Amino acid sequence: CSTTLIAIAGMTCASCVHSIEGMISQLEGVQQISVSLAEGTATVLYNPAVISPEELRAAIEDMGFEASVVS
Amino acid sequence: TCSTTLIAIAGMTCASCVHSIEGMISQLEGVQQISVSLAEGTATVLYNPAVISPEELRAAIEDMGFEASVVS
Ligand SMILES: [Ca+2]
Repeated sequence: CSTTLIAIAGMTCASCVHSIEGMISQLEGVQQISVSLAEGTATVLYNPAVISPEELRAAIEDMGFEASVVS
Repeated sequence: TCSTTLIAIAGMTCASCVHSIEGMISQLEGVQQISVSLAEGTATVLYNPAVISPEELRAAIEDMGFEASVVS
């Protein structure tokens, strides 16, 4: 319903991007996620009634990557 | 004598990569030791400067997929 761009630092293998996508995509309200390793971003399609970019960033950071919401 | 160089390494996020970097870089000719700090995002390398340069070490670390810069 909404889309957010999140900068994620230190994504340096495929396995981590899949972990990130796997974990984030399974959160309630998260419809879709695509990570770009080249950009260092995750684009997330989410339901703002349920989840926010700030909580997505927090979830990425609980996985151990520095993150910040871009837009 | 051997020289010491400090290399900042961006994007180390796991113990496994640390071990990989140390394992591969240590094998390079002229590299006595390398101590990677996951905490500080750096590597200290004790190396023979007649055999290998900091720029060569930086490049080798970058070939492993981490952005690296020689600091000191
Ligand atoms: Ca070590």
